[PDB]
Amino acid sequence: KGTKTEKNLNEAFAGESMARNKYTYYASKAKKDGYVQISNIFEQTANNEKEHAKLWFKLLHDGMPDTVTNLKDAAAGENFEWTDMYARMAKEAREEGFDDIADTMEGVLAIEKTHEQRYVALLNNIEDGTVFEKAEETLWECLNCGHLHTGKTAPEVCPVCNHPRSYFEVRKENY
Amino acid sequence: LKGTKTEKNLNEAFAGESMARNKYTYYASKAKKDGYVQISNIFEQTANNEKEHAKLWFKLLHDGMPDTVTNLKDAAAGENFEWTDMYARMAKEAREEGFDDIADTMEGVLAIEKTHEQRYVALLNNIEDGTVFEKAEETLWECLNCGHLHTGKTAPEVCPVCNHPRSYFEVRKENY
Amino acid sequence: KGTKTEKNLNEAFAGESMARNKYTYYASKAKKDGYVQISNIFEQTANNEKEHAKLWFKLLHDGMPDTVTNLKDAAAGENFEWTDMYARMAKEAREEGFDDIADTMEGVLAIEKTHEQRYVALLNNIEDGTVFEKAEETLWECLNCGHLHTGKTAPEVCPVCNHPRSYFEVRKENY
Amino acid sequence: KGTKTEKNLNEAFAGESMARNKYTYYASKAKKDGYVQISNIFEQTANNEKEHAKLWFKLLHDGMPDTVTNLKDAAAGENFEWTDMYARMAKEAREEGFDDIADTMEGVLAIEKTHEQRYVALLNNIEDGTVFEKAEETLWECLNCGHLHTGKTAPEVCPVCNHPRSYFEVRKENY
Ligand SMILES: [Fe+3]
Ligand SMILES: [Fe+3]
Ligand SMILES: [Fe+3]
Ligand SMILES: [Fe+3]
Ligand SMILES: [Fe+3]
Ligand SMILES: [Fe+3]
Ligand SMILES: [Fe+3]
Ligand SMILES: [Fe+3]
Ligand SMILES: [Fe+3]
Ligand SMILES: [Fe+3]
Ligand SMILES: [Fe+3]
Ligand SMILES: [Fe+3]
Ligand SMILES: [O]
Ligand SMILES: [O]
Ligand SMILES: [O]
Repeated sequence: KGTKTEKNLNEAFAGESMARNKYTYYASKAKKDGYVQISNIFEQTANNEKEHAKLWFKLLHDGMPDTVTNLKDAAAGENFEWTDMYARMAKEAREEGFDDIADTMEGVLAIEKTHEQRYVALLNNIEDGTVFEKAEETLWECLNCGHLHTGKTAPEVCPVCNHPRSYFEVRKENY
Repeated sequence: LKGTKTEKNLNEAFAGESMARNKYTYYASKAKKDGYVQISNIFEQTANNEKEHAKLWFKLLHDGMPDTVTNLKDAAAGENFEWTDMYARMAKEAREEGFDDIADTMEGVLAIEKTHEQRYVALLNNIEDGTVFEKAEETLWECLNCGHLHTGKTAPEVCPVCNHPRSYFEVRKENY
Repeated sequence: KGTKTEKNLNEAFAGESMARNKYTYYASKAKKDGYVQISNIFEQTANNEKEHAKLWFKLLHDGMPDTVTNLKDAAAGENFEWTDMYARMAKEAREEGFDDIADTMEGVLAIEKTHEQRYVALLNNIEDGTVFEKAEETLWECLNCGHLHTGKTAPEVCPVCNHPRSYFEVRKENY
Repeated sequence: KGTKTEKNLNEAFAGESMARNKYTYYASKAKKDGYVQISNIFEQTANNEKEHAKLWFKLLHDGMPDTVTNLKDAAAGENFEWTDMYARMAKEAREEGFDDIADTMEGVLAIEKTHEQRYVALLNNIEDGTVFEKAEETLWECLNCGHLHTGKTAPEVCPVCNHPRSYFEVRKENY
């Protein structure tokens, strides 16, 4: 929009998200310190700030975009994390003596790249129509009840809990 | 540490990562409504990952995790800056440009942050005065774990029902 | 009304509910024992048993009754708890020298008594029509964004987050 | 053992477990019906019932057993579900003409089978010492921060967020 409110909403979206994080950590510390009600108040306040940022976020994007656009924005944001920000952050820390901090910025840098690879893989499934369909028969699992359906395609409706198509994912047994 | 560009950078990555946590929460929400439960769970999974990344930079800027007595003080000052300065400037900045409803929302949020500080200073007052688990007045206490009710000036040392300590006791009110 | 399936359905709801409680304690014990993945497996299994019990519950109740019917049912089973079951269970524990746990059963008995009073008070609020209306000017709180409103009635729509009247409650400030 | 209190606590574990599931369903319906606070109060009461049933559970089981016993007890429970419990109701519902809900009991029966052999797979990982240590080069994921580590054994402490091995699991990428 090129308007001062546009930059204000960006500054308002930040900080409001920083307040959410700060109050989530304070809730965990207050519980360890022996204050359960204070912990709940920190977390109810953390949820209040979560909803304030949603107002500014929905104004900067004219509502809430669809999952295809959301995956495209997240993949571009995570790519910026490990190619620009966390990279440049590590060099400036090493030029000042913060070796240890620089090594931490790079372990987090390696994680954001795995976030983009995951995000691009999910976006490719929507564009290729392979979200609920495989080129070879697989094992599907229902996130609602756990019903297993072997098939080249996912069921339209789960035959147990009657939940729709969205609740089916490729079952993994990583143990 | 302080005065360096690393602080600028250490403070910056705290943002963005905190900003990424909310997007992925909104993105996870929009995913269920679009018909993608796994993509919803993956978005939320990534959000909590970014939640812990920001904790690393937050503890570096605060020399670890401060105690609760300081946490309530910093939270009170953080919300004080919100309603006396931050959201007050954008209220008039948005009104002098035509967005009357955007400033009205910012003014409504400004009043909410004011109640956030008043709530925080009252909780910090209860710790510094020693009135978090004891009143000079006979009050009705409730155990947040099991629901045991206890009448008296002091909260029970241990809940006699579920054997939970004094922390799970708050001052009970019924608001309906 | 008198089929073995009705008992089977009634009995299946009990067993699935016990397993949901069993796996929530197992998840906490595993997370303390040093197994986050095993703790996570215990958690989603309990959610599966929660959905299995939901299938049998909706059959015995012919769908899902509304909140007014659910409140009358919640207050009924709660009255049966502290006037019949836990009272009979306590006197039988004392007849076997189990005085330590008979005091616990009576401690839980008093809690279920308070839960009945909470449930009747809410149902009375729906009947008389004082959920979002009060005879005095009260202070309303938006459970989504935190907006505070003064007056006899809650706002039809929150003027901050634009959420309906359903998110409003009397502010307690219990500290 | 052999006393009426054994049967009473075991009847108290049920019902208390059934009330938590009932109040969980009532909370979801209350939010749809337009009563967020009532939905919160239903949810708050459901957590109270969970801790009441926890008291009766730890009395019957003499405290909280180890994860080894918890996996053995849980696997022995799901086997009962599909070899005896649901196997009986499935044929009892068909003799009375309830074919619509007999297919659901058979579908749930197959799920409890997968629950059993998934529990024994975790148990075998503890008995063989193969929870965090594999004879093959595996890819591990930190369930707290998302750090990836390829290795035969999980990293004693995560080198990014400094969390213990508990938060480490085998990564399977089911998409
Ligand atoms: Fe805010
Ligand atoms: Fe990121
Ligand atoms: Fe299902
Ligand atoms: Fe990150
Ligand atoms: Fe704030
Ligand atoms: Fe208690
Ligand atoms: Fe089940
Ligand atoms: Fe009860
Ligand atoms: Fe609101
Ligand atoms: Fe109870
Ligand atoms: Fe089961
Ligand atoms: Fe980690
Ligand atoms: O905030
Ligand atoms: O179950
Ligand atoms: O109960």
